[PDB]
Amino acid sequence: QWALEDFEIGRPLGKGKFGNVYLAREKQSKFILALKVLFKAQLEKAGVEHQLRREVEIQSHLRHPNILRLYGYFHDATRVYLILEYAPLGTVYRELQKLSKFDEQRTATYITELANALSYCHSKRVIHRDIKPENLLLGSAGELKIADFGWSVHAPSSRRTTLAGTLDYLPPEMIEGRMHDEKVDLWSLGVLCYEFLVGKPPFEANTYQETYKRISRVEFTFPDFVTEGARDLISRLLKHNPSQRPMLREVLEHPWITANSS
Ligand SMILES: Cc1c(C(=O)NS(=O)(=O)N(C)C)cc(-c2ccc(Cl)c(Oc3ccccn3)c2)c2cc[nH]c12
Ligand SMILES: Nc1ncnc2c1ncn2[C@@H]1O[C@H](COP(=O)(O)OP(=O)(O)O)[C@@H](O)[C@H]1O
Ligand SMILES: O=C(O)[C@@H]1CCCC[C@H]1C(=O)O
Ligand SMILES: [Mg+2]
Ligand SMILES: [Mg+2]
Repeated sequence: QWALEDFEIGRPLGKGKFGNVYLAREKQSKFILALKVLFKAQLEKAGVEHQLRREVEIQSHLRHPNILRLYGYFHDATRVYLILEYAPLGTVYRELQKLSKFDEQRTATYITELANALSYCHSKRVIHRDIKPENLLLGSAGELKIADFGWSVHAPSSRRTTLAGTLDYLPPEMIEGRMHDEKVDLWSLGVLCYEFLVGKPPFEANTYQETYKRISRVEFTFPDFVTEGARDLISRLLKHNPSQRPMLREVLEHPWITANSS
């Protein structure tokens, strides 16, 4: 049982859809953590209060060094608070802005961590569905940590999400409003692997219009510097038909992953 009086609030770590994430310290233990704050009014208007308990319940029951931890949760008159593990090295998103693109070693490494964390999520039939650089956080040793379980659900699901932010990571099945499996996360893995190497996602467009078309048609191209091995893994992953998409063990054992991964 927790309350806001139990914490000292620091600076904002980042901005959320329904609030903001703050750096904080628990007074009793001196424990540093991140407090994800969600406004009740905003959540009510979206009718997503049910999905919040779902994000809460799913994340709370996951233990993995490559998965952001959820210590607890509490609420008051106006807000719902999520006591998260603090990731000191920020988002993968911020890293990509800095470096423009990652090398094959860095990419394969992040992909390995994603795949481990993902395979483990899928073992509980848990699908993330919001895999993207802003939701991939970095630990003290620079280890990839999956976060933002806001749109997570148990597999299979037919649930429709509050439209995009960027439609860029969603598979055609989710976009078409069709039923989806753990395959959604595999598609996202292909999008992420491409973005890390190229600096931008494979179906990126100026409009939601063009993006939907491109995702639907699976219409993307590789720049010349992309290695043949990277092309194979990405190509294997971006299958329109979910069944075609490989398992995580195949991904984890891919020669390119094994050659440049750590
Ligand atoms: C209006 C309201 C309440 C609320 O007032 N609850 S209560 O006081 O009346 N009533 C006793 C459950 C509660 C929530 C809510 C929705 C989801 C979560 Cl996870 C939440 O946080 C916790 C944490 C620990 C135990 C239970 N819930 C709170 C939301 C989300 C949007 N509007 C809300
Ligand atoms: N544990 C954390 N450590 C560090 N930064 C965090 C942490 N959790 C969130 N952030 C920052 O706050 C942003 C929003 O948090 P997130 O859980 O992804 O919210 P939302 O569901 O609103 O998108 C993140 O993308 C990141 O920039
Ligand atoms: O944690 C949140 O801000 C939200 C809870 C309700 C579902 C959507 C979710 C999100 O945008 O990640
Ligand atoms: Mg997010
Ligand atoms: Mg979210």
